Amino acid sequence: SGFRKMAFPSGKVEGCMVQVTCGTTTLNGLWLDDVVYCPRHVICTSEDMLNPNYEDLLIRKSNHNFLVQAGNVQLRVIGHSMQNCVLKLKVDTANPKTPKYKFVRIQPGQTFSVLACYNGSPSGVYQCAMRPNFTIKGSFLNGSCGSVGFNIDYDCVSFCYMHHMELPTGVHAGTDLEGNFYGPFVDRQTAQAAGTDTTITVNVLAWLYAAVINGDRWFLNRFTTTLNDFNLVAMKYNYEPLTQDHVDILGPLSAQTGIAVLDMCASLKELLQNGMNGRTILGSALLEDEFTPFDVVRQCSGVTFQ
Amino acid sequence: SGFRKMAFPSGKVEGCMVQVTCGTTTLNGLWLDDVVYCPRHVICTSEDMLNPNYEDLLIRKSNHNFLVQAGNVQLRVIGHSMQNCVLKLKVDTANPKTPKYKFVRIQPGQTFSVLACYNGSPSGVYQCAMRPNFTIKGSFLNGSCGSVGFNIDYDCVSFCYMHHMELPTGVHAGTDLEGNFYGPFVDRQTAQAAGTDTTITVNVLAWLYAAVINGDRWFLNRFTTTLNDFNLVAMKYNYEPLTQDHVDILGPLSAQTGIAVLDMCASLKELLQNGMNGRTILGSALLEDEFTPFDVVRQCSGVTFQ
Ligand SMILES: *[C@H](O)[C@H](C[C@@H]1CC=NC1=O)NC(=O)[C@@H]1[C@@H]2[C@H](CN1C(=O)C(Oc1ccc(Cl)cc1)Oc1ccc(Cl)cc1)C2(C)C
Ligand SMILES: *[C@H](O)[C@H](C[C@@H]1CC=NC1=O)NC(=O)[C@@H]1[C@@H]2[C@H](CN1C(=O)C(Oc1ccc(Cl)cc1)Oc1ccc(Cl)cc1)C2(C)C
Repeated sequence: SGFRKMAFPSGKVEGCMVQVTCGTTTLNGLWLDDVVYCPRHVICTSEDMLNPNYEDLLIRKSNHNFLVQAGNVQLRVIGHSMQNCVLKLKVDTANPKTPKYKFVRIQPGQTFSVLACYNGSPSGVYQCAMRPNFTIKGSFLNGSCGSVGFNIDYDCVSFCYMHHMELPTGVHAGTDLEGNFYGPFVDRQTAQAAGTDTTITVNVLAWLYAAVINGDRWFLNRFTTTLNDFNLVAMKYNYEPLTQDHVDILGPLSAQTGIAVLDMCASLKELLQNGMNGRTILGSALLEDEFTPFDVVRQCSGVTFQ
Repeated sequence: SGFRKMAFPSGKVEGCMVQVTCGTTTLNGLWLDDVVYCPRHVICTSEDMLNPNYEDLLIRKSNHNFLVQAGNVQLRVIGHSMQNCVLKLKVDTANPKTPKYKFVRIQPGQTFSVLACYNGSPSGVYQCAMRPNFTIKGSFLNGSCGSVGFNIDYDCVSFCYMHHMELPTGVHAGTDLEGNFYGPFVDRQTAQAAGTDTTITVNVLAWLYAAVINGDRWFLNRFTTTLNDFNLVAMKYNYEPLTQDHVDILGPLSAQTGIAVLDMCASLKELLQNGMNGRTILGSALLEDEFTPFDVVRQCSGVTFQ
C-alpha cells in the first residue's frame, strides 16, 4: 500500500555524469562509450548567450579548450562536433560503466526521472512529467545544465531529456539527446514564454484508479457519461481531450478495480464541478496529473529493474 | 528555481542490495563488508508470524538454510546471529561496492530516501519523513521487507531505516539498522495501530520559506506573534509545538529571505485559520510538512554528494 511520486534508481546514470568546462562556463555532460554529450551553450560566454552563432563559435574552438573531468580523472578530448543543440566530445576512453541505453524522444503527458547534477556530481533524483506545452516543472539551479532525464526498462536506460534553460515562470526547457528542443524554445537569451498549459486528463484518471486501489473511494458515484459529454466538461476545465486510445490504456486499471473508464470520468466530472470539499485523495488536495497509467501499474504491482 | 520532493542518488545503496531466501520467505538484505542485514522475520513461516519465538526459531536454523543471492551470484553464508529485530548473516565475500557508511537513528520530523526493492532488485526511489508517531507513509508491496532508508552526506551513506511491516491504515513501520523499532511496534501479526499523528510544524515553516525563495508570497502579512501565542494556535490545529531551537534552525532561511521566523508563524497562523482559498503554494493545496530546513537549503542552494 501507499502511493509516492517515485523515481527510477539512478545508479546506472550516476556512472555516466562528468563535468565539462570550456573557458568560463562549467556544466554537466553525459559520458557513454567514448562520447561526452553536453549542451552546446557551453562554448558560449556571458556576452555570447544574448544572440550566439554557434557554428561560428565552434570553429574557433580546439579540443584542448574542453576540460572533461570524470570525478578526479581528467578526460582527453580527441574530437568534437555539433548535433543540433548538443555538443558531442569524442574522448580517448570509453566509459566502462556505460549501461545498455537508447536515445528516445517522449510525448507530452509522459513521465521520467531527472538526476540533478552540479559539476558532474549528482545532487538528487525526482520524477517529472513533460507538460502539454513541452516544459517541465523541474528543480534546477545554475550549473545544472546537462543533467538528464530518463526511464529504465529492465536493464536499459532510455535517455529522453537534457536540461538547457529556465524560463521566466520558473519552468524548464531542454532537448532530447539528439539535441532537438522540446517545444518552441531556443538556446538563446531572447524573450520566450512557456505557452498556455493544460491538465493531462488520462493521467488524472490513472491517479484516481491508484486512489481506489489504495482504499480512497469517496469520490466514486453511480453516474456515467459518454466520452463526448466528458470532453465537453474537460474543455471547460482546461483539461485536454480524452481519446478512445486513452480509454483503452486505462483498461487494465478499470479491470483491476471493477470501475468502467467512463464511470471514472463521471467521477472526475463531479470533482471538477464541485471540488473536493475539504477531502484529500492520496494525500493531495489537488487533482494530480504527473502519474501515467504505466506509473500506477508499476507502483501498484511492484515491477523492478535490473 | 522550482521545488521538488527530491531523493538522494541511490547508486551507492543499489550496490548493497541482495536477495535473502529462507524456506518459503523471500525478502531483501543489505550487504556491507561481509555481513548481510535483513529482517529477522525471514526465518518465520506463515503460521509462525502470528506469535513467533524468534530465538527458538533461529537455533533450529543452519547457515545453509539461508540462500543469499547478489544478482546471479550465490552468496555463501558462514555464520548468523540475531541483533534485536534484524538478522546478521556473515558471508564468505566482502561486498567490493561497500560505500563509506554509518548506522544512525533519526528523530521524528527528519527525512530520508527509500530505495524500494523486490527480490534484491531496486524498483524505485522516493523521499519520506519519519512521522511524529514513528510511522512512515511509504509505498511498499509484499516482498519489500529489507528495503532501507538513508541519507547521504558527501560520500558517506547514513542508513537509518529498514522496512518490516505495513499497518492497517496503509502506513509502514520498521527498525534502525541495529534492529530497534521506530515506535511501539513489534514484528508479530498482532493487532497494532499507528497512534495519533501531528503535523511537523518546523517543516511547514521551512516549506513556506522555500515558497518565498521561489516567488510565492501571497500568504505573507504584516502581522506578528509571540512564540507562545503561536503554540496556542498550533495545539488546536494538531500541529506540534515550535521550540526556540526550531526558531534557531530557521535562522538562515529567515536571514536569506528577510522574513523573521515569528513573522512567518503569523502567516502560518492565518493560513491555519482561513485556509488557502483556492490558492496553492509550491504547487500544493495543502500545507506540506515533509521538508526539513536542511532539505530546503539543500535544494534552494544546490549541494551535491560524491
Ligand atoms: C545551465 O547551467 C543553466 C541552468 C538554468 C539556470 C537556472 N536554472 C536553470 O535551469 N541554463 C542557462 O543559464 C541558460 C543558458 C543561457 C540562459 N539560460 C537560462 O536558463 C535563462 O537565463 C536566465 C534565467 C533567469 C533569469 Cl532572471 C534571467 C535569465 O534563459 C532565459 C531567460 C529568460 C528568457 Cl525570457 C529566455 C531564456 C542559455 C539559454 C544559453
Ligand atoms: C515484508 O516483505 C512485508 C512487507 C509488507 C507487506 C505489504 N506491505 C508491506 O510493507 N511485511 C510483512 O508481511 C510483515 C511481516 C508479518 C506481517 N507483516 C505485515 O506487514 C502486516 O501484515 C498484514 C498486512 C496487510 C493485511 Cl490486510 C494483513 C496483514 O502485519 C500486520 C498487519 C496488521 C496488524 Cl494490526 C499488525 C501487523 C510480519 C510483521 C512478521
